[PDB]
Amino acid sequence: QFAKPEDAVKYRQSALTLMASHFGRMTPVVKGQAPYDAAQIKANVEVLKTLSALPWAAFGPGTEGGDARPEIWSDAASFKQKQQAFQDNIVKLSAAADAGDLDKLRAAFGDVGASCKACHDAYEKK
Amino acid sequence: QFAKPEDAVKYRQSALTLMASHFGRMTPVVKGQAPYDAAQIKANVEVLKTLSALPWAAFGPGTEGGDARPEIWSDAASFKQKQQAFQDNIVKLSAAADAGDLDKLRAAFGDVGASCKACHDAYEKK
Ligand code: HEC
Ligand code: HEC
Repeated sequence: QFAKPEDAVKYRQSALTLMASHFGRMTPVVKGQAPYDAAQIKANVEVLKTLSALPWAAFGPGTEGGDARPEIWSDAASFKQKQQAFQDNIVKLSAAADAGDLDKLRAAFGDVGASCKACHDAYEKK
Repeated sequence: QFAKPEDAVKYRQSALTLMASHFGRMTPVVKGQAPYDAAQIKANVEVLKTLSALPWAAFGPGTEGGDARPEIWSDAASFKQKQQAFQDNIVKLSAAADAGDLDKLRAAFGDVGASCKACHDAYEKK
């Protein structure tokens, strides 16, 4: 869906920005600094689930650029392992949200955050 | 969810960028230049539906900036009419996609596009 590589870059950056806001806005809730409304969090995690699937297809062949380390295309299977582990971690977060359990949410949120950081450390340029 | 107004601006711009890619990538299909796969379009419209709901809450009080004309906050009810007409037009697009009908999709796509342009002309800075 991208006319030029720059268009894929701008898409993925926007998806990651949004996806990120939907993750990070839950931090006060997971810390107990804001109240826990199970329905509010369930709805937000549903948005995060949809967003979380979007970036990867905008790292297609020929889409090099932004802060994407070149190692993303040359090691495709591995990049794919990091992405699929992250979304599996998002499935767990959904399960915790859908069940309405703050303890399970906290644990699942932590796991997701670790997956974000793992991909960051390997595949995002300094 | 925004620490500073600039954070709301960056969110809404990213949401509009994404939302826009998901709309515009269907243009070749609606024109017949690309093939029509009903399931592909149904799935894409579902993503568009989710995205289409996201920008508006990032035009909250105190979030002035970007290319948002000042007229967005001083005329709140009206801004709201433009937003709600656009999402009603997105409901119709979903119905056309979910039914699997290229003629209804084309008409509904046109209606959505007109709603984008209407808000643009009134509320987006040159
Ligand atoms: C690899 C499988 C990733 C996972 C999982 C997550 N992110 Fe990431 N992110 C990744 C790359 C390769 C990049 C660079 C993209 C580019 O082309 O520039 C990024 C970037 C971000 C950004 C910055 C986006 C921008 O506006 O330029 C943010 C805010 C970000 N990533 C956040 C983030 C979060 C919160 C994640 C888990 C919820 C996460 N990312 C996962 C690669 C990967
Ligand atoms: C008002 C109810 C709007 C509707 C409906 C749509 N858009 Fe719009 N858009 C609107 C504003 C006020 C702005 C400016 C936001 C800012 O603070 O800068 C925009 C901006 C865009 C952009 C640019 C985003 C960027 O990266 O800076 C795009 C690509 C865009 N809008 C596209 C678009 C499409 C395709 C729409 C219908 C599917 C649509 N917008 C509707 C206001 C409104």
